[PDB]
Amino acid sequence: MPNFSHTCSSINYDPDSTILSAECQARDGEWLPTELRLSDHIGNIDGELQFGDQNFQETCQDCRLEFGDGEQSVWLVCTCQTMDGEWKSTQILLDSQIDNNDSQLEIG
Repeated sequence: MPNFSHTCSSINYDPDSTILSAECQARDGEWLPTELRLSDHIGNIDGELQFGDQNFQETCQDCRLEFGDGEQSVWLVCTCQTMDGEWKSTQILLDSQIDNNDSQLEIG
Protein backbone atom coordinates (compact mmCIF):
# COMPACT_ATOMS: atom_id res chain seq x y z
CA MET A 1 0.00 0.00 0.00
CA PRO A 2 1.05 3.69 -0.51
CA ASN A 3 4.59 4.76 0.64
CA PHE A 4 6.36 8.00 1.72
CA SER A 5 7.42 8.73 -1.90
CA HIS A 6 4.73 10.91 -3.49
CA THR A 7 3.47 11.95 0.00
CA CYS A 8 6.95 13.15 1.10
CA SER A 9 9.91 14.70 -0.79
CA SER A 10 13.67 15.24 -0.12
CA ILE A 11 14.46 11.70 1.11
CA ASN A 12 17.56 11.83 3.36
CA TYR A 13 19.30 8.94 5.20
CA ASP A 14 22.34 9.53 7.41
CA PRO A 15 24.52 6.34 7.41
CA ASP A 16 25.85 6.97 10.96
CA SER A 17 22.62 7.27 13.07
CA THR A 18 20.50 5.61 10.29
CA ILE A 19 17.64 8.17 10.50
CA LEU A 20 15.26 8.80 7.57
CA SER A 21 14.26 12.49 7.25
CA ALA A 22 11.71 13.84 4.76
CA GLU A 23 9.11 16.64 4.50
CA CYS A 24 5.46 15.48 4.20
CA GLN A 25 2.17 17.38 3.66
CA ALA A 26 -0.40 17.22 6.48
CA ARG A 27 -4.16 16.95 6.01
CA ASP A 28 -4.36 20.72 6.57
CA GLY A 29 -2.06 21.03 3.52
CA GLU A 30 0.81 22.14 5.82
CA TRP A 31 4.35 20.77 5.19
CA LEU A 32 6.27 19.36 8.21
CA PRO A 33 9.59 17.46 8.73
CA THR A 34 9.67 13.88 10.14
CA GLU A 35 12.46 11.50 11.31
CA LEU A 36 12.45 7.66 11.52
CA ARG A 37 15.00 5.10 12.88
CA LEU A 38 15.14 1.84 10.84
CA SER A 39 17.44 0.13 13.37
CA ASP A 40 14.11 -0.43 15.20
CA HIS A 41 12.99 -2.97 12.51
CA ILE A 42 16.40 -3.85 10.93
CA GLY A 43 19.04 -6.13 12.55
CA ASN A 44 21.87 -8.43 11.36
CA ILE A 45 21.19 -12.14 10.96
CA ASP A 46 24.28 -14.23 10.16
CA GLY A 47 25.38 -11.71 7.43
CA GLU A 48 21.89 -11.05 5.96
CA LEU A 49 19.48 -8.09 6.44
CA GLN A 50 15.85 -8.76 7.49
CA PHE A 51 12.83 -6.92 8.95
CA GLY A 52 11.87 -7.62 12.60
CA ASP A 53 15.49 -7.51 13.84
CA GLN A 54 17.42 -4.52 15.28
CA ASN A 55 21.06 -3.28 15.62
CA PHE A 56 22.54 -3.60 12.08
CA GLN A 57 24.75 -0.52 11.39
CA GLU A 58 26.94 -1.74 14.28
CA THR A 59 27.92 -4.77 12.12
CA CYS A 60 27.57 -3.13 8.66
CA GLN A 61 29.14 -0.30 6.61
CA ASP A 62 28.83 1.62 3.30
CA CYS A 63 25.02 1.96 3.63
CA ARG A 64 23.75 3.95 0.66
CA LEU A 65 20.46 4.61 -1.08
CA GLU A 66 20.23 4.20 -4.87
CA PHE A 67 17.69 5.80 -7.28
CA GLY A 68 16.32 3.56 -10.10
CA ASP A 69 14.97 4.62 -13.53
CA GLY A 70 12.35 6.76 -11.72
CA GLU A 71 13.43 9.07 -8.87
CA GLN A 72 10.18 7.97 -7.15
CA SER A 73 12.14 5.15 -5.48
CA VAL A 74 15.42 4.73 -3.54
CA TRP A 75 17.04 1.32 -2.74
CA LEU A 76 18.97 0.41 0.45
CA VAL A 77 22.17 -1.71 0.08
CA CYS A 78 24.73 -2.38 2.90
CA THR A 79 27.73 -4.58 3.62
CA CYS A 80 27.07 -6.59 6.83
CA GLN A 81 29.85 -8.61 8.53
CA THR A 82 29.21 -12.37 8.88
CA MET A 83 29.61 -14.23 12.19
CA ASP A 84 32.97 -15.60 11.00
CA GLY A 85 34.00 -11.94 10.50
CA GLU A 86 33.74 -11.90 6.67
CA TRP A 87 32.08 -8.98 4.81
CA LYS A 88 29.23 -9.59 2.33
CA SER A 89 26.95 -7.27 0.28
CA THR A 90 23.16 -7.52 0.90
CA GLN A 91 20.22 -5.51 -0.58
CA ILE A 92 16.67 -4.57 0.58
CA LEU A 93 13.79 -2.42 -0.79
CA LEU A 94 12.21 -0.03 1.76
CA ASP A 95 9.07 0.28 -0.44
CA SER A 96 6.72 -2.50 0.83
CA GLN A 97 4.83 -3.03 4.15
CA ILE A 98 5.81 0.54 5.25
CA ASP A 99 3.66 3.68 4.77
CA ASN A 100 3.22 7.25 6.13
CA ASN A 101 -0.16 8.83 7.02
CA ASP A 102 -0.98 12.38 5.79
CA SER A 103 0.09 13.90 9.18
CA GLN A 104 1.62 10.87 11.00
CA LEU A 105 4.41 8.33 10.24
CA GLU A 106 3.70 4.68 11.18
CA ILE A 107 4.02 1.22 9.57
CA GLY A 108 0.96 0.00 7.61
